[PDB]
Amino acid sequence: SLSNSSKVSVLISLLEKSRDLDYIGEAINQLEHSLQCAYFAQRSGADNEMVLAALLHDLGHYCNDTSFEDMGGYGVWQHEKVGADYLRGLGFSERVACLIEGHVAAKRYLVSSKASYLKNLSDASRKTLEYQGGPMDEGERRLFEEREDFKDCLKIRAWDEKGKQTDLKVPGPEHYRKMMEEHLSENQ
Ligand SMILES: [Fe+3]
Ligand SMILES: [Fe+3]
Repeated sequence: SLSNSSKVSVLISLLEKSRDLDYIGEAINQLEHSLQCAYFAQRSGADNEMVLAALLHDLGHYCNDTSFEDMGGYGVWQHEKVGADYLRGLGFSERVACLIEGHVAAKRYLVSSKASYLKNLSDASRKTLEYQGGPMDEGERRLFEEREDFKDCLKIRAWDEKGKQTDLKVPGPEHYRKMMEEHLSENQ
């Protein structure tokens, strides 16, 4: 496969492309959203795996045919699975992939824990919830609470909902190049 450096160049290219996707309407695009999330993680003192999970959590959304092929999304569709599986294939840690794959479940948990959380959801997050099994029931919450990455998943999703700031200067994707290169190296 590609070197770690070039795998990261590919990821940065995919991140830059995601600027073309709306996130909070046209006002906040997906790249801006992802960069804010990475920043919240970083400046909260989170570890590199958390920062990378935050940066990359939405990479799996369908952007165009070529990028979706690059990531292998066809037949899978769910962005949390598409992104997590792509990163696993590149050699990211299981921890990073699980934080990403879990961010839909995290929303279902939060809504069930505090109905008021529903009010924090974007139009899209509110409607996708209808097709993700709705809020978790008690038994589902128990299982989720058992996960070794339970609280970390909740943090990722709290940052996710927060990643809609209109006037926030945060570093771009290149800022995280070394962090991604080091992660790939550590995980060989
Ligand atoms: Fe998402
Ligand atoms: Fe998100």
